[PDB]
Amino acid sequence: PMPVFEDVTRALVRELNPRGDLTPLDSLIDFKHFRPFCLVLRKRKSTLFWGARYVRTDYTLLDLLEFKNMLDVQVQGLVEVPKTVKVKGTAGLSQSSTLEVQTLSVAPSALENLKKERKLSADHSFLNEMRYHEKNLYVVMEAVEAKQEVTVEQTPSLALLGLQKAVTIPKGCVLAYRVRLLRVFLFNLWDIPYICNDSMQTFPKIRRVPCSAFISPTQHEDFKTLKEEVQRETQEVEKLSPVGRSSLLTSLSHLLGKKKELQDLEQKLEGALDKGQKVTLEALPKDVLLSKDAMDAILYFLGALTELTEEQLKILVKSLEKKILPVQLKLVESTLEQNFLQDKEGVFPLQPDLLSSLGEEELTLTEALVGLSGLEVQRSGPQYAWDPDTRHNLCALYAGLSLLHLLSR
Repeated sequence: PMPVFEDVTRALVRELNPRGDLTPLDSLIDFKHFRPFCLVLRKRKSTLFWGARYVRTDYTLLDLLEFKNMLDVQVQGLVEVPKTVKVKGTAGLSQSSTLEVQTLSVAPSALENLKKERKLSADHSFLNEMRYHEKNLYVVMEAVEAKQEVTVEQTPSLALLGLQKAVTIPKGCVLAYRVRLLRVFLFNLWDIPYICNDSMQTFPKIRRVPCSAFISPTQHEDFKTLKEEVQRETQEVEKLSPVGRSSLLTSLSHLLGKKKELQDLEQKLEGALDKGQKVTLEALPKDVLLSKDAMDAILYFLGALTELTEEQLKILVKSLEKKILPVQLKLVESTLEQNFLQDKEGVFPLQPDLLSSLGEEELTLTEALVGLSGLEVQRSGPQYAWDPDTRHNLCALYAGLSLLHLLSR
């Protein structure tokens, strides 16, 4: 996950496809696997409000059957980068606030023709595994790409606390992509429905017949939604014993100070739940037994916490110790709700009561914490500045706080 790249692509998606299903790419390390015809899987416990939504596979649609000539290219002109990001490479010694992008899309006729000419392989190992596990397969039908190579980069309290980037986007780099669900039927017939449904699945339910002599198998992106999502996962975690919550909080407490081990727990947990094996993880409380829904909620929140910087995580530990999580959570939630759909930057008065209970150190911790998620607070007013293009960072923080609050209540 690259901070500046994710900022650019999320802003880009907001501009190009407002209230649409266009997926912003959170990192460019593997952008080639989000080109048209590529197959991707839904990321477990993923969310619209931050992070990746799909993950790569080693295969394209074409790999499953028994490039350029099948793609349409349309230049799409300019998109603006976040106000904190500067673009170099296309304006001389100076800079620019815009990127030139173009879209590559599967040709309609190519898809119809493929459906006419080719069945899915019956011998493909990957396809058979996905089918057995009934995993949904998605095909990239459209990708937004950088027209030319550019470089982009980002532009008090941390000093007091005694605590505390640029990226080259290659020509043709995938910035955003649109998927559609693959559907598979009898005899390896298939299609890719234009209007994708949420009740839809890639594979039919295939069961072995009970009491048989035979073994053959046969046939919204608003604040309210975020609040409800976080609420569901916290509902999951809340079902532990107070002692259980305490134990988990201890483990997590250990991990927040070390981001790499946090990311390690996240990835190992993700692999465990996804592959479906047994979950024998050190970093989790060995005195509490974790139901799968619980581990999934934990995975969700780990996803939120890993969006935050290392300093933010340390600050979370300190804030836990100072017992100021309720206040921070209140500030974040109130600002998020009040400004969620605001498309432009703004300066606003802050409710004085929101900060009035905090001593010097507590206030400085809070200012740094929310400041690092793009929420600039000025204490003299008090005022705050809203930056829409860092909303995802604030969302993560919200989620992150929501868990920690619950565990320390």
